[PDB]
Amino acid sequence: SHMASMKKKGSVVIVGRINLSGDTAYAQQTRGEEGCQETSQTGRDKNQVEGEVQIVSTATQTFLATSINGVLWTVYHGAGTRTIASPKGPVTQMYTNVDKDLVGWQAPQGSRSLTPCTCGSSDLYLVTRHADVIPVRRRGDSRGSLLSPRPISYLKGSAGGPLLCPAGHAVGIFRAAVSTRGVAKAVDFIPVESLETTMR
Ligand SMILES: [Zn+2]
Repeated sequence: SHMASMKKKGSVVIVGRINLSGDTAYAQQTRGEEGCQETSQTGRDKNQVEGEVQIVSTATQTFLATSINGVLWTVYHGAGTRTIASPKGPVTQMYTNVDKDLVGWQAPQGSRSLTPCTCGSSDLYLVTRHADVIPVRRRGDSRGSLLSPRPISYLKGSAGGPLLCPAGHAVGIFRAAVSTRGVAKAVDFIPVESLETTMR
């Protein structure tokens, strides 16, 4: 029948991480293609999570997700209303705000959260899905300009990753880049204060 053939969106699946806990930033893959697809449909992810920044996938996109204050956050435009796969099965979103382009799930067992920035610094660092650390000058609440031009393609799939202050604390969640002729000049991000307001 038409109803009995209706498919369900899978879960978001954690497929790697950006390791920032050492002296070197680098990407790690923890699941390959077949395993990602299976885990998406069951919603059951056996892998132990570690770290603050996850690399996540849906069937159509790969992007990032960042743990701050006990919630793993990402962009709505990547995750939609999807559950995330976990050891206990699919986990429903704790927070969803399309107007902020923000979703959040309870942070997975084994993950750690970044500490929100208290130092007020306007010199930020964007962490990409390829573990590139890109200096960004903050221009106000939710914006920053790149210190050096990069092609907009270098930032593809980094939505949901962190903007960190010089100390490595969280200032915000990367959402979108502004470009001209394919060259990224500025970023838009969801500030940590806005996450906290969502939580309150
Ligand atoms: Zn700071």
